[PDB]
Amino acid sequence: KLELRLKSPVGAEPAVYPWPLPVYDKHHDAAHEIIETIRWVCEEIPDLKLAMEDYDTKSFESMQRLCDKYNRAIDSIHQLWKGTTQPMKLNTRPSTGLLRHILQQVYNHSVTDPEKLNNYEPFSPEVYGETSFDLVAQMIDEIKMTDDDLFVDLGSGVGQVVLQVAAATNCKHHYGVEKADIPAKYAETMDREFRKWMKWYGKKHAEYTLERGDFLSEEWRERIANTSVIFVNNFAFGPEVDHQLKERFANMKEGGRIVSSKPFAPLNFRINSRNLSDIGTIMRVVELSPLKGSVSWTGKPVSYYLHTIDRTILENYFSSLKNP
Ligand SMILES: Nc1ncnc2c1c(Br)cn2[C@@H]1O[C@H](CSCC[C@H](N)C(=O)O)[C@@H](O)[C@H]1O
Repeated sequence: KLELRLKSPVGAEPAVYPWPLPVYDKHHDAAHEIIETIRWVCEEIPDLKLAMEDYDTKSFESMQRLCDKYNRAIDSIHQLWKGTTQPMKLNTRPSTGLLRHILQQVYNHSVTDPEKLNNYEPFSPEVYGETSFDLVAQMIDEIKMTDDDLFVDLGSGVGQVVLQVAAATNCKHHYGVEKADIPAKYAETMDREFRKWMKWYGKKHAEYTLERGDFLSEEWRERIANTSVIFVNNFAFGPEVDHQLKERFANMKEGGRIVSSKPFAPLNFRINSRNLSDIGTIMRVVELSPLKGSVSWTGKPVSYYLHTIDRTILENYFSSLKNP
């Protein structure tokens, strides 16, 4: 059995690839994953980049040559580290660039038949759609979580939002919960592959768990109440599900935040006597800045919304009713 092997820069088990190298979709294949993996390890380690500084992706010999060259360079670096040279700092977070490649790699090794994710009932709250790496990167940059925070993706799909946030932030725990069998099944493999690849690159992530469950269940009422940052792609959920979610958000703590693809209260909410029980009485809503040149299917640019629990809105309304 012909095989390509890439040694780990930190001495984990080598990544092994069968030949012929498989294709993942029209734009991704294992041959270019190998090449980009070498490239990224070269970014992690300058001396390796230096040692690397005629790739026919369809020729075995030629790809084996690339692999052996990387593998020989990894051995020499490992020897440098037994000398006076300081070994790669371990347990750091991956850069944004590396993380994107890791998630791509993890997805392609896990989501073995992507078409199966489109076998949901259409026009139902089970409609599946993936939030892009770039949006999640923006949210990470703009929300700024600390180790006091708990992060939950409600309806986590195959789990890639949770993996990215877990790789990038120091929340005490990250959760995803997903109800449908197909994506939750894939989420099990995403999880294993993410832990494997992260050890392989020698990078740390914060604690996370991917769960099969229904986030409208009784168990999930208290969990939502105690969550400080909720991510929820509720674009296709519909009004009954969003209403139920509103009822659960009303128990969140001051300063709790929800990032969503459809707003849970209007942006122009003015508290008055008719709307006293509406969820807009206890939260600020703002529209996150669109990322430059990102059109949605509607033609307008992709739109996400940040909600912050803030009951001073309601307290101020009540004091107002005492003072003309
Ligand atoms: N009550 C529930 N309990 C659990 N999951 C649920 C629901 C409901 Br209603 C819908 N969903 C799940 O929400 C996911 C929305 S796509 C966003 C994926 C990822 N977050 C992304 O943003 O890329 C889809 O897998 C539905 O099964």
